[PDB]
Amino acid sequence: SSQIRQNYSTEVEAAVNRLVNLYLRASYTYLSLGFYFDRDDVALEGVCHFFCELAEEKREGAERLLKMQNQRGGRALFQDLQKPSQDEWGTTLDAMKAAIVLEKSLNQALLDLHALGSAQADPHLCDFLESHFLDEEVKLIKKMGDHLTNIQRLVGSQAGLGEYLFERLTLKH
Amino acid sequence: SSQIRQNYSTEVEAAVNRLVNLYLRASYTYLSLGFYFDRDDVALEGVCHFFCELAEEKREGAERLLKMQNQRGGRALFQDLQKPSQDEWGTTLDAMKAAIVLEKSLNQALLDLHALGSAQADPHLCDFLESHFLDEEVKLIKKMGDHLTNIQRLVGSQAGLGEYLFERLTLKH
Amino acid sequence: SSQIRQNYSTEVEAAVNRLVNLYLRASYTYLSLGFYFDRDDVALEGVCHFFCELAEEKREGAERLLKMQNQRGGRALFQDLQKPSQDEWGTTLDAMKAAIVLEKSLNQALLDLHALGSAQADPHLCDFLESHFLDEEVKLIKKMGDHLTNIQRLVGSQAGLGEYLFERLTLKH
Amino acid sequence: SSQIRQNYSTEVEAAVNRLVNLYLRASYTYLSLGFYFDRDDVALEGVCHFFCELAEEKREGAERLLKMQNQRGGRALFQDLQKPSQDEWGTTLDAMKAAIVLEKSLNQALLDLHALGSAQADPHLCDFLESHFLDEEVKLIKKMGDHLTNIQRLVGSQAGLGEYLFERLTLKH
Ligand SMILES: [Ru+3]
Ligand SMILES: [Ru+3]
Ligand SMILES: [Ru+3]
Ligand SMILES: [Ru+3]
Ligand SMILES: [Ru+3]
Ligand SMILES: [Ru+3]
Ligand SMILES: [Ru+3]
Ligand SMILES: [Ru+3]
Repeated sequence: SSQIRQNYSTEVEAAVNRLVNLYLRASYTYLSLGFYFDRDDVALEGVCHFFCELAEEKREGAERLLKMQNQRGGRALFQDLQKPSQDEWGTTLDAMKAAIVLEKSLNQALLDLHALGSAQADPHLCDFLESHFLDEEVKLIKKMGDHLTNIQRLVGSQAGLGEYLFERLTLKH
Repeated sequence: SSQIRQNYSTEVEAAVNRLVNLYLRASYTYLSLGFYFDRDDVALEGVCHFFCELAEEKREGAERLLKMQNQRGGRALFQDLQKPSQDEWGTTLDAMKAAIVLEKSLNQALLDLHALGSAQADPHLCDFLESHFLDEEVKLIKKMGDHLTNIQRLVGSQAGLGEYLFERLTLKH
Repeated sequence: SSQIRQNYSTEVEAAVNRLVNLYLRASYTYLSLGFYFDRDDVALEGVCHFFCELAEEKREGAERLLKMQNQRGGRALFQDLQKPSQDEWGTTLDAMKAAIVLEKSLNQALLDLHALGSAQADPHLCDFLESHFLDEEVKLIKKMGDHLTNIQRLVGSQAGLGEYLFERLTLKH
Repeated sequence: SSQIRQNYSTEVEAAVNRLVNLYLRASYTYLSLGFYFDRDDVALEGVCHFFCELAEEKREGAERLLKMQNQRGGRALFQDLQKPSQDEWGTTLDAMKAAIVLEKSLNQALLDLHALGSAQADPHLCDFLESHFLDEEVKLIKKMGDHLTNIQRLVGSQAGLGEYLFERLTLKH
């Protein structure tokens, strides 16, 4: 049993474990997106790299949450990771829309956990989120939004040409 | 239209645009102070540098607010910048008092925006202010207060001599 | 009161103060252009950089004018900076046309001030403009004209694709 | 006889020779000022350095005028250099006032020669002055004005103390 736990509610402990599951689930989704874009019949290497990097970032997010859970004297509890929502992710546009949907859901979970910690007078939890997660997520969402706009600009008339150019000229490869 | 905006009230968006205007206005005030101290009949180069550096800091403050406004999916709206309150700024003492008055007003605007964001459950906004503005302003005000005290100590009997020495021995030039 | 002023008419002094206001106003316009292009639903980073750099150049222009005003024994007088003419700037093409319109107006103001200084037999003023402003403005206008031509070439049939390519392949990002 | 002279009036040639004499005369004045401040009963080394450096600058000015006179095919003609106006230069304040009087007279001579060259359609002469003399003189006069203001600020009550501090804290030594 913990000899350190202090000001760390059971409600926050449980919500941290759920947020871990949401981050790991997001990582898994991004692994599936990344490998889809590496298929021989899709073959958009910059898209593949973008999602593979997100998979790693989301995993790191989960690991930071787990580290904090132990630092506070909470107990990590793991659940199943549900498989991603799709087996094939459509076009780069479809994929980036799906990514923004996912990130908005993670952001709302962060916000919901921050509200819980504020209500429970848990300022360490609030600070931990503010310092490692909230701004990182806002910056990520802004980048995805920027990408989506450029993707959309490029569909117009000649969607294949637009998809190739976005991958070649915007995404790292 | 934004595809990213999330938990970002119209009230905060508008108050961020007003704070931008307040920061730019402060920058403009400091440009006028700086150039006043560069006049041939004033000629206090360290005072000139101190205000010119503040002009740049306030501009940077505004640009960081604008960047954040876009990161959140808000829309920057610019108003007129009102000319500074004075055309001539008196002595170094008068000027540093005017500077502290200005900074207190900016600080109160920061505090008012932080209170708004807390009431709207906007922790990213609160964190953004805490991390980039609130402490920076407290440190600045403390430095201006320190300066004012040393300026005041030096008036006593021989105000011209005191004004020269402060500029030469405290301010960078 | 100045002990240095020599061959520096009240007419030139006033026109220098107006040119300062025109340069600051141009800087402000360029700040608004820059931030428009950073919006999530516009997202043209090279365009954003181009205008942000112009904002800084115009500010520097104003500061050089103010420095000269003091060097000559004139007195800087600041007015309101009027907000930019538009809140949203349309396409890259619309924006670069607006930029060239702005620059032509600044150029005409430079030319008008040079004519004034020639009529007043103020060769230092004339030289100051020739050496720091007139050629810089001609080079800038030529660059904007070059850009506009390439933008225009690229609209043809597929305006979104053209806008993306210009930003990616011409503008620094 | 010159085989090169072109667009170089006898009037400009003569006025260039007079300006040489005015610059050398200014150099001589500054030599006398410099050595006055090196006297054992004056002993203000930073003041001595400031004037000794001006002596050298004025000499260099004359040499540049003479070089140009030959470049244009004119003939240098030298007159007597009149001794400086005073044998003893009073206080630093008296000296800096005398310096500004001298520089204003040189500036007016530059301006008068520029007006002559403009009337004679001698753009090389005009450019030569604009590029090597007019701005250099404006910057110098502004520096002397700045100094005079700081000197004046420091007299107030305790003129000896003010004179020492100016020399120690403003002037290079
Ligand atoms: Ru790959
Ligand atoms: Ru991959
Ligand atoms: Ru200065
Ligand atoms: Ru300054
Ligand atoms: Ru940008
Ligand atoms: Ru920008
Ligand atoms: Ru010496
Ligand atoms: Ru000397």
